[PDB]
Amino acid sequence: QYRILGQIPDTDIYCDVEEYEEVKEYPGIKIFQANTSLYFANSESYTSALKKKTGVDGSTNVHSLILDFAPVNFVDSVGAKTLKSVIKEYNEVGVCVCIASCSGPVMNELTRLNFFDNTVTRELLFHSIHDAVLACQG
Ligand code: NA
Ligand SMILES: [Zn+2]
Repeated sequence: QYRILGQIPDTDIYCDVEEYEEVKEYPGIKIFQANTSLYFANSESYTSALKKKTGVDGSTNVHSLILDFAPVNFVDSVGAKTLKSVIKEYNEVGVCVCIASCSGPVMNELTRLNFFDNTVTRELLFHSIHDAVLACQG
């Protein structure tokens, strides 16, 4: 259900770190992946799993979270609420939250839900996990 991703060397391919020893994460960056939806039924699991699987217990030097939305087909009002809080709360404790591969329909659903404001902007969105890493690295 929830996974942390790492890079296959010399590629643009990201796989589960706990299923492929060959992949390596980037220092200070955690890449978190969920499934088809972020909506009312699983937004609580998502935030919980995001805190746990990443280990940002304010106990490590993780400065950036990348959310892999490639699998996400559907978002609803609660899902959007939750995601927005995730971003603002991680921001408050020094963690940049960026989103990879958010499809046009999801972006559209997010905008209808007034997800984007001066704080949460579309500049947090990237075409790929790759582009996101580059950005989070500065
Ligand atoms: Na793989
Ligand atoms: Zn970033």
